[PDB]
Amino acid sequence: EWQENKSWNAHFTEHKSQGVVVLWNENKQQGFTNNLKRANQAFLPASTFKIPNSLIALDLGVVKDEHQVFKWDGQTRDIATWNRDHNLITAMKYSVVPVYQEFARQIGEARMSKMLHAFDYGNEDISGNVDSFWLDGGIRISATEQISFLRKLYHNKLHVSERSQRIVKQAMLTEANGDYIIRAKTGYSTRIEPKIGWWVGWVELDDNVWFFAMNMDMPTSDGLGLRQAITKEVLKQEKIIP
Amino acid sequence: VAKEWQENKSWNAHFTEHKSQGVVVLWNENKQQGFTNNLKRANQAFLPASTFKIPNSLIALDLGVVKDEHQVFKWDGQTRDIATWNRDHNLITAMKYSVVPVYQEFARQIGEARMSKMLHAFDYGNEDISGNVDSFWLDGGIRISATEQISFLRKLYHNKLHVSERSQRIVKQAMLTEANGDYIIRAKTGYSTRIEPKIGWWVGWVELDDNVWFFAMNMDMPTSDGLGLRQAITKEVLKQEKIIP
Ligand SMILES: *C(=O)[C@@H]([C@@H]1NC(C(=O)O)=C(S[C@H]2CN[C@@H](C(=O)N(C)C)C2)[C@@H]1C)[C@@H](C)O
Ligand SMILES: *C(=O)[C@@H]([C@@H]1NC(C(=O)O)=C(S[C@H]2CN[C@@H](C(=O)N(C)C)C2)[C@@H]1C)[C@@H](C)O
Ligand SMILES: [Ca+2]
Ligand SMILES: [Ca+2]
Ligand SMILES: [Ca+2]
Ligand SMILES: [Cl-]
Ligand SMILES: [Cl-]
Ligand SMILES: [Cl-]
Ligand SMILES: [Cl-]
Ligand SMILES: [Cl-]
Repeated sequence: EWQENKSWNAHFTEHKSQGVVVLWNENKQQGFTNNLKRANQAFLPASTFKIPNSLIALDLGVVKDEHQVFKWDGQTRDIATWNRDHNLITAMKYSVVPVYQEFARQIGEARMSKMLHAFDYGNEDISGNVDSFWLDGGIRISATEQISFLRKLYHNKLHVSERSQRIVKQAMLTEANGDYIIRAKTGYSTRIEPKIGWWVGWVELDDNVWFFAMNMDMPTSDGLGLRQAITKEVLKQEKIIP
Repeated sequence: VAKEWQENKSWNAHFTEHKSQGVVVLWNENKQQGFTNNLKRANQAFLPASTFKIPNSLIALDLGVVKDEHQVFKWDGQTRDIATWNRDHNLITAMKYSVVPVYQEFARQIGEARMSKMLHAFDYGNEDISGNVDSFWLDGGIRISATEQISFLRKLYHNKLHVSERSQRIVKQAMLTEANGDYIIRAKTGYSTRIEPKIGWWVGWVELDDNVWFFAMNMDMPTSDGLGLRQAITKEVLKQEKIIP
């Protein structure tokens, strides 16, 4: 059950942009989107892959808890917030790729593939380097498939411990106030065309949950704030947030 | 309190500017250092009122009275003054709207013996639950000070309480109050009205990237028109110490 609400295209038009927003009303089990075809087009997950990567790392004990310190590897990189020690909370918040590349090496090719199949995550293909396949390898996932994966995480239904799922959902916390809670992860995929930006997660209300997954063309980094802004425009229009 | 508490008396200016009287207690986790405007009141024990929802939720989860934070507790049909209470709730919304009737049923199901044993295990306040099993934190014998709230919250933060790690994680999720790009606040307000002196509480912590600041405040609350000062005075103090922008 998926309704094409093409009136949302205006929110992309207004901003000089092309993309898709997908919403899922958990209570009514109804889905909405501006573009059914792009909603099912698969892209590299890029930094949104930190969600399954964190889950696998916790379930295998590569990460013991959300306070364990991961030492900076001593390589100065362009994003300054990466050149410091991190735990799981701050590595997610600052999208610290080197920490997650190390997770993937310690998970290893065999267990990564097995768990992604267990997760039904995208096309379950990890072809490429073990520490970069979600950046420039074979894995692809659509907006609707992100939703399906996130729904399982929300319900503690993934095939990892309940504890690992609770810790990752804590690490995904982005915004909270008296009206809603957002747990989400951004992404920006540049190594292979098309360059796109991601925002995936959900909005917790008192009596319902709205899952969302959006991607949009992102020729330059100047447009990155449109990921959250366009999603919220749709969320507001649909009365989900004030 | 291994390190001696530090008294910052300039914080009283934030009480007197509102013609109010109270205490703010802060604990810098990295430095293991406590601060307060009034050491005597910091150690004065009061009824916890709604802040007791934190230990109550922990015990109910550990004993299986609450299966998880999605289990629905049906409205019992009685219409009460606070409109948000007249509806079904789960643990998240019962904490958010401080739905007393839900927590009175938690306490009844826990029962006197297990409730006493658990609060002695937590070393919660004066550990005294004399009174009605479903009202002793409103009008019975239990008392806790602001510094004792800090000690209890610090154990909860570190998962050191004598309940399952899972119960502690769930309650910390339910305490979520505020989150933005700078900080996260997990906290619980309280308003004690059945027994004098009427007082307001705000207890919790601020999570930063690299540190956690625990806080506990209470203040005299002769009328409900001062209730916003629980959060506002605490945030003034947090800002003066450059903890939040
Ligand atoms: C993840 O796709 C990439 C990583 N994450 C990311 C983003 O999701 O936008 C960036 S942008 C950079 C500027 N602020 C930081 C951030 O976490 N946000 C914008 C939310 C990081 C960066 C390219 C990774 C594959 O490089
Ligand atoms: C718990 O102390 C009482 C409950 N909690 C509470 C409060 O701490 O504020 C109130 S005040 C009432 C008006 N606004 C709502 C609120 O909870 N907040 C502003 C946070 C509810 C209420 C008296 C319980 C013992 O009655
Ligand atoms: Ca599959
Ligand atoms: Ca003030
Ligand atoms: Ca003094
Ligand atoms: Cl990544
Ligand atoms: Cl399912
Ligand atoms: Cl568990
Ligand atoms: Cl949380
Ligand atoms: Cl209560």
